[PDB]
Amino acid sequence: FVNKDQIAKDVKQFYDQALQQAVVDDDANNAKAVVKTFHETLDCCGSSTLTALTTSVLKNNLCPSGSNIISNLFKEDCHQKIDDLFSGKH
Amino acid sequence: FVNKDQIAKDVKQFYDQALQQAVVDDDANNAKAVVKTFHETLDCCGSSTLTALTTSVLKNNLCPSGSNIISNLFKEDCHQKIDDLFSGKH
Repeated sequence: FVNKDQIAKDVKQFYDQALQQAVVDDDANNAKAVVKTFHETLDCCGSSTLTALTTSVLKNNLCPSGSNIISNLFKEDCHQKIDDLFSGKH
Repeated sequence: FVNKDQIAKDVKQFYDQALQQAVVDDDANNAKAVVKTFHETLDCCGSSTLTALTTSVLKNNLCPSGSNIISNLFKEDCHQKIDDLFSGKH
């Protein structure tokens, strides 16, 4: 068995760490490539509306190839889209 | 540092489980839904492991097309895609 709520938290935490590492002392490319991948796949750019916004302003590269800024204001954030994926509500 | 491998292993299992469930419609429990989402989000259909379960879902229209070569011609499996998500690959 595998717990649905639990595994959403696991993935969510996992993305947080990489976002957190990808935004600071970059040069990683690693946490940066997982962040870009998470962002293109789930169509989001922050653990929250605030961080997505921020991120789009300070580090646009990490956001979906064609996302914008304003959009990040209204479009769901990665944490929502992760829950959506685990409850098959996409 | 929630373990990348370990998380990736759990998401595989979680997908397998939804998989072992969208086959028996009886209270589909969005198991079908969960499957469909993973399939559209990660762009995959089933696993090389689990060939039977795969044949079943594909036949039950849980791996929709809409293109050409992937469009249900050359699948790509969810365990690989999931691995790719957690490694910032594709």
